[PDB]
Amino acid sequence: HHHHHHLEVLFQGPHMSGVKVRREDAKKVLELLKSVGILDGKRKAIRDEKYVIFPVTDTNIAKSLGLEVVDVELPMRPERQIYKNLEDLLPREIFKKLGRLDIVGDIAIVSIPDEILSEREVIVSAIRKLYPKVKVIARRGFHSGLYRIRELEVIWGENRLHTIHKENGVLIKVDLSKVFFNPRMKGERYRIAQLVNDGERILVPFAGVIPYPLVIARFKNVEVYAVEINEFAVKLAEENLELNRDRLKGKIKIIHGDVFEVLPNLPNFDRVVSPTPKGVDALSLTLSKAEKFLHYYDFVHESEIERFRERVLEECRRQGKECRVSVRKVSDYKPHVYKVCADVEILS
Repeated sequence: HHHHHHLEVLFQGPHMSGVKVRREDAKKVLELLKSVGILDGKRKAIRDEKYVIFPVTDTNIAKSLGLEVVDVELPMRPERQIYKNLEDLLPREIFKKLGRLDIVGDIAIVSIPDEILSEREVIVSAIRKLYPKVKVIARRGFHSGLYRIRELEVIWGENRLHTIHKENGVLIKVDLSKVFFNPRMKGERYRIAQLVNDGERILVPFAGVIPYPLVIARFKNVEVYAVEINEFAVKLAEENLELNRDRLKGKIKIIHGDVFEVLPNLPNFDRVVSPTPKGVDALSLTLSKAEKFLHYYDFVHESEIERFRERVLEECRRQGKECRVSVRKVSDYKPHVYKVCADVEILS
C-alpha cells in the first residue's frame, strides 16, 4: 500500500469550494490565500453587496486559516481574451477616473489620481492584459521645467523610461525621464508630411527628439531645420537621425539652441511647423520665419477659438502678410480645452 501523503494528490476532479469573506477583508484575504498557496487560479472570484468568494484548492488549510468554507459553482477563468478596451477590464468607477493611457514603445503611461491609487494592482493588471507586450507601466504626473519633462513613476515592470517607438515608418528613440514626447501627434505628423512638397525648406522649432522632421523627411525630399534647447533631446535626436538615415528621403539639420535666440539668425523658410510647448507664445517669431505656410500649434479654451483665429490674423497683418488662416481642433486636451493648429497660408 501507498503512503497517504502520496495518495492525497491523486484526485482528478475540479475544486468545488471557496472562502466567503467580507469585502473589507477581501484584499487582505486574497494576499493570505496567495501566500499560503491555496488560491485556485482556475476559477473566478465573485462578489455581492457584502461578500467576496475566493476559489481555494484546499478547504482544510482554509479552515486552519479561520476562513468560512462554502460550496459554490464559480466561473471558470477565461481561456480566450476578447477585451479590446481598458473599460472592458475595469469597474467603471475606476476606469472613469483614469487619465488617458498612452503607449510609447514598450512603455505604458497612465494617469492615476490619488483617490484610486488604492486600486493600483487591478489597474496594472488590466493594462498588462490589454497590452501583453509592454514591459513598463508608469504613472503620469505633470510637466516640469524648461524642457517640459513629464513627472513619471514606474509602477510596474523594468525600471527604465527609455525605449524605441515606431511611427509612420520611422524609429524614435525616447527617454521619457529626460525629454518630452507625445505619440498622439502621429496623425498630425503624417498629415503635414503629406502636405509638404519636394524641394521645400522647412523649419521645426521645439523639435524635441525630432519626430516631426523625421516623419516629414521620411515621406518627402526636403531640407528640415530642427531647433531644440534640451541637450538630452538633441542627443537623442542625433541618434534618431543616425538610426533612420537609410530610410529618409529628405535631409535634417539639428540645431541645439534657444528657439527665441536661434530663429532671428536663420534665413526664412517655405514652411514652418511649430509644435509649441503648452503656454508658450511663439506665434510672431515662427510666422516671421515662414514664407508660404505656418503650422502653429496651441492650446485654447473652446470659448476662445475665434479670438485665437483673430489674433493669428492680427499678427499676420502686423507683419504685413496677406494670409488665409484656418484653425483645426487637433485633439481634446481637457474638458472645454482643445489642442489646436493654426494653418496659415501666406498669399503672394
